[PDB]
Amino acid sequence: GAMAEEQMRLPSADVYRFAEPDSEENIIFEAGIPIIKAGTVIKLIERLTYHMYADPNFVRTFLTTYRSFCKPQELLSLIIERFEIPEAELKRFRKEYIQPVQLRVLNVCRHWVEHHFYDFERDAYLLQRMEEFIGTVRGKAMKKWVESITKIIQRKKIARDITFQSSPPTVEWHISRPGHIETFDLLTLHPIEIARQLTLLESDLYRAVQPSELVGSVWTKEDKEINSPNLLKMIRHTTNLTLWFEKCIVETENLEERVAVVSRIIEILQVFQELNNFNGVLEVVSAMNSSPVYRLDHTFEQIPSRQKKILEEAHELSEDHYKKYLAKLRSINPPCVPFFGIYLTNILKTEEGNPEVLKRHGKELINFSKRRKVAEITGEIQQYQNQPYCLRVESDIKRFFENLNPMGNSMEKEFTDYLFNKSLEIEPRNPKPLPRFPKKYSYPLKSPGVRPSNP
Ligand SMILES: COC1=C(OC)Cc2c(nc(C)nc2N[C@H](C)c2ccc(-c3ccccc3CO)s2)C1
Repeated sequence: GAMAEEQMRLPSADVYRFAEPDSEENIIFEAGIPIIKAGTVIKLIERLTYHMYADPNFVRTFLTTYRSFCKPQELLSLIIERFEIPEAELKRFRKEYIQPVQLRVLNVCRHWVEHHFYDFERDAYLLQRMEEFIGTVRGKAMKKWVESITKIIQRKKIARDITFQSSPPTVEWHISRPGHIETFDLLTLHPIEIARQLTLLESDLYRAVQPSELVGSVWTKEDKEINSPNLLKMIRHTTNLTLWFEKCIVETENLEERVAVVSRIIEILQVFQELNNFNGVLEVVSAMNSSPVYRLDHTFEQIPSRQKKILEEAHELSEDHYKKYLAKLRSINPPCVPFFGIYLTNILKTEEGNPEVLKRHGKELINFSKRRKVAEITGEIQQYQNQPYCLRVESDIKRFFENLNPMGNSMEKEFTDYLFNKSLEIEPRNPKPLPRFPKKYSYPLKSPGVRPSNP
């Protein structure tokens, strides 16, 4: 009948793999555009280039997350296989099936090269594969798609190899003067300017992270450096700044000097708060909560009450699954640098909390809802990625913070053991006595404060 007339108009299974019937054994949906829960890769590709309607949500999310279940080489071949459909009925079949599916495939190619060129930048063979495919396309409406895609391939070819709206404030200095990079340090640089330069650095690092770097826990795999470079730069910066804060504290063995170091780092946090760099606030909080620093009760004692409160209120941002942090983040306007660590925590819970596959009628379907959920979290990341700061770069201070290496030649575990042993040395556990230590700093320790220029 008329049901068979639709299917028999389409190609049979012996000549074409992307036209088998929709069923409980190959595809599952969660009225309008149906949201695909799970399915085999063949059925996911079919829906990615479906003839009845455009699915821009599915295209975006598929291309962001497909590497967790399908290689780029495998994907390119499957969309070419979808494209090469075997041929009044012929004229209607060309009208309603061949032309729209071929239009949808090229839209996927256009999206792929525009938004995920790094695949083609990684694999040289994948690019010349993609260009050869687009080269062999002859059609009426198909010509401007070929020009539009090859336009973008040229834009990314040249891309392979700052302006302010308002007047940015004066770069502030303290002990170290412009150019004297050998004297640059925590207490010698201006605290305001340390916060500004770290925020600019972290903002740039936040903005460079792409969605695919976070999918499938690929930053903790054998192939992490090419799959997740910007992500790894962000994580490593945080590691290096946090351990550097801890090192500055615990290697200051004189109590009164250590109090000054801690107080200065609290001031850096205060300026991060003014800038809405929440990444920076929680790096300071992490450093202050770490095993070596948190146990220094004698250092805590001499911190002014108002600074104590600032740290205590900053910690409380993290309590109850970051409730107050999330409310603070929604309440502010740009520019900001969101706390990056929460996205990794929630992505890991989603990855670990949902299975790779779903069984239905004794066959393993790919869990696409798992990928979309991860992609929804990366969507939140992206909405804070176009927020430039009205702040002037200082190249020497930037370079200093970009090249932090507190661990030196040590391993992380080894260095954090050293930090804790150093903590025990400077403030021994009770009932052992507290020894006095000599001063290490020859310059004045009084801070210049966090109020900028223009009295
Ligand atoms: C549940 O356990 C809690 C924590 O675990 C580590 C931390 C924490 C908790 N409640 C609050 C309000 N604030 C906390 N941390 C903030 C950031 C800090 C206040 C002061 C700090 C400090 C700094 C330098 C030297 C010494 C100390 C402290 O002896 S660190 C509760």
